[PDB]
Amino acid sequence: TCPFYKKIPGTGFTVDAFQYGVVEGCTAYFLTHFHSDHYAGLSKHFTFPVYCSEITGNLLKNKLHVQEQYIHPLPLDTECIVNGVKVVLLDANHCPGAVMILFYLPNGTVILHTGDFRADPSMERSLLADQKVHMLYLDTTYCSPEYTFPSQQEVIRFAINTAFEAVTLNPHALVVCGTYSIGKEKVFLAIADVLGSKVGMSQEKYKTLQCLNIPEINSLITTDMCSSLVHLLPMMQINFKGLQSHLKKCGGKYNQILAFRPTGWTHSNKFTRIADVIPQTKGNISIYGIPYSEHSSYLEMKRFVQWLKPQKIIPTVNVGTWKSRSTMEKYFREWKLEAGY
Ligand code: NI
Repeated sequence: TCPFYKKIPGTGFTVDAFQYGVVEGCTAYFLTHFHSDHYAGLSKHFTFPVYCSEITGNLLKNKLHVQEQYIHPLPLDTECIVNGVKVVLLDANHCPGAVMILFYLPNGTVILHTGDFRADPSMERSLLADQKVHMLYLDTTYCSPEYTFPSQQEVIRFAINTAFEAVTLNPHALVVCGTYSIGKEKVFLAIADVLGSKVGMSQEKYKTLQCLNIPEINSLITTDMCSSLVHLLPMMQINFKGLQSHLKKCGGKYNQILAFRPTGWTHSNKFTRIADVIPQTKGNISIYGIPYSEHSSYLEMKRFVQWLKPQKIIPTVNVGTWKSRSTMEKYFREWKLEAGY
């Protein structure tokens, strides 16, 4: 049965609610982004209207085989009417195709559902600037001050400089980058660009990437592994055993591997600056964990909410324990007292 925080009151609408069977009273199912925790339950047999971005729609059709007659893609930054209610989709600064959704309810209530997001000051100049929000359904993934990490731009700078140094010292080193979902494509794209290489990957992953509307993508990726010195592998293979095994398969073209695991936050963020990060090494294999986040840091989240000044906040993440729920509610009250709304 569908939890309350996935239902939009005053509407026929749910958000990211595909794993509950037919939801009583739902006339339109919204999907914020193509990550499995949110799409869980969709397939070619789904026969209700799904509302989403163009990019999400391309993934639904090609990877999950959802039939075309039920996919309803909407443009970003454009007022749309859905079953008699005005909606707007806004870029979430998450993975490709990820949206926040603004619902303008018949009674005058305005609701913002952030999906998954990485808050940014550029959001303060979207269509949000114009009007008041009564209810905010908030991605609270890192809602505690211990959660700090660098900008995406500092993390990419580190990765480009690390990769370019290693391969310039040893032309026979291979770079490997781990993946398990869409998102974080800048990591492997920026490294391949500095090295003058295409990124090499499986057919299944190439297919995924071709649904993302990335400009000049045919210029940046390939399935011909032999021609590439940046390879993508499943995240579970990014360990000394799985990397050794991979180096076997490269037919003595390479004698060293430098590998990257983009994670979210890890506790080494509490102690170590990005500049100072070092790898784990075994023989001719080194692995760097890099804190490339597609969710808000604590301070980013706080700034966004104190700018928005919502009347009520409903968390969508960390809601399963009373200790988490208490922690979040205490921070929301602090932010409101400090900013005076
Ligand atoms: Ni996500």
